[PDB]
Amino acid sequence: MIGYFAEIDSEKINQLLESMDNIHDTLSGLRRLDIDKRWDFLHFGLTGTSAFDPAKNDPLSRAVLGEHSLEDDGFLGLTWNQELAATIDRLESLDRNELRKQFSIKRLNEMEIYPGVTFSEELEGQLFASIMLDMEKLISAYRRMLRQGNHALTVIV
Repeated sequence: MIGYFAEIDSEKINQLLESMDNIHDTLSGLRRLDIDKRWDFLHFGLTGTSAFDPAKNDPLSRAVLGEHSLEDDGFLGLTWNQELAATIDRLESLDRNELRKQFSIKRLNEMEIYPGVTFSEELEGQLFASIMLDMEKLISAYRRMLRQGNHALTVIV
């Protein structure tokens, strides 16, 4: 289960919605930020929960999974161009020190965040830093999509 955030324009998303088995073909031609199997680390780092069990009405969960859950055999989420500015502002507003304070490698190991492997507790700082790097890559992707008039698709499958 790899995760990526794709950029889709209006004509293509409407075409997609007018029609997620073989989603990797309809999206095959779209630009994407691919974060391999680190998508749940990212979800956890921003929300304290797994994407497999998010808190109800969690805007930060939606910041990663998308404003709209089109599917959930792998997630497919959508965030309209009209919704990206808010998502971007939400992520840029986060206090990094705050996120770090909340991040616990012990909680991550216990909650069995995907892929479900344990980490030495000595890697807490490094893992967190790695997550912040993915968050920064996502922010840059969203900003590009917003500025170009496109929409975002979170694909996890």
